[PDB]
Amino acid sequence: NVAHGLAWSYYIGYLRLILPELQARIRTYNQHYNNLLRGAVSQRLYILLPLDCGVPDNLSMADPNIRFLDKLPQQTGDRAGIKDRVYSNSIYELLENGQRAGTCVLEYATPLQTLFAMSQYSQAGFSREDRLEQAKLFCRTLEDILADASQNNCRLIAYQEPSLSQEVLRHLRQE
Amino acid sequence: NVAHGLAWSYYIGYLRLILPELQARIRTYNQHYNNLLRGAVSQRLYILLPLDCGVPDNLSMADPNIRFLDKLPQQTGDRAGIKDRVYSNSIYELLENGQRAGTCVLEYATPLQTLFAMSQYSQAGFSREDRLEQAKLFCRTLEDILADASQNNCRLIAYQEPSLSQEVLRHLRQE
Ligand SMILES: Nc1ncnc2c1ncn2[C@@H]1O[C@@H]2COP(=O)(O)O[C@@H]3[C@H](F)[C@@H](COP(=O)(O)O[C@H]2[C@H]1F)C[C@H]3n1cnc2c(=O)[nH]cnc21
Repeated sequence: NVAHGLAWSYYIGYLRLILPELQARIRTYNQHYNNLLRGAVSQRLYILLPLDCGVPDNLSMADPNIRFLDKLPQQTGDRAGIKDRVYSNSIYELLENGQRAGTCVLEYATPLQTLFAMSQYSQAGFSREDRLEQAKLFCRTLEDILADASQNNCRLIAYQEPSLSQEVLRHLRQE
Repeated sequence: NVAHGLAWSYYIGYLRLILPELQARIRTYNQHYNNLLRGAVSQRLYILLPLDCGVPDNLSMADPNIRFLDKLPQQTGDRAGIKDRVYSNSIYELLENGQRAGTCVLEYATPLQTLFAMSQYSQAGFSREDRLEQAKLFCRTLEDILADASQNNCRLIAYQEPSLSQEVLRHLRQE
């Protein structure tokens, strides 16, 4: 349904174009930019997928143990008539007991914001109960696309709320 | 169907966020940046909608009478966890008889590229004959959204090929 189009839009528009050349940007930050004494940013992009489609624009305000650190070197590309459309990513540190536990490239999945707004607009004909299924369908289709296509550059983090920093840390430790 | 989700994604993700503050950027270029002797960039964003979903990334190569001139001051905003996600636009001149006939902010509609790629991917389950209807449906839904919501900042340019520069000029002269 709606999520299926959004999922393919996510892969074709964003993931297919920045994942193949994301590792080099992380290398460039770690070697040439990252502080000489602060470890290394992980090699994988971690994507948050709140199934309730609550996607705040500020990750740091969504968890005090998460806070912005730096940005990777931005990726530019001529896209659909725009000269040097800029694809940017933000590096975040994760705090356990007040000490930096992990640093990675972390962001939410924007199409989930699109689903949430459509449920809020009268003309979209989208319901709140419809949204929760589309949120799940969006992740499934995204998983199917990434299964058979770059690889090992993207880890999906889905969660439903009855610590987000502990949730993300939990994924970093597994690899 | 698929286009309906893409159309609302286009409005919620891009148009709702740059159209309200596009006029000021055009003012800033025209006054502080644009060459003292080259006229004024038009106040409206013109969006190309090729119904065949052929969207080249280089506008200039799609018509020799169209060629890149400059970029507007980029718009930045914290979006879905990304700090200072950059929304950029490119200014183009239109050539009639080899003399500059018009200058405006021109770009293609990216979701049409997404539709085209889905028709090319086996897992998307999207057909070429399906695409042509979805391309038309995408424009209709986009027209419906813009009808009852900013306003007079965006002109849609749809066309089917049996001069793109003459086609765009035709729209500038009407206002
Ligand atoms: N700056 C801009 N210039 C020109 N057009 C733009 C811009 N911004 C948005 N649009 C248009 O608006 C819709 C909705 O996009 P939204 O933001 O909802 O998310 C999009 C979609 F899910 C899909 C892109 O597919 P596309 O067909 O391009 O659709 C877009 C496009 F038509 C992936 C995702 N995505 C794209 N880029 C980034 C990024 O840098 N970070 C994080 N996610 C990103």
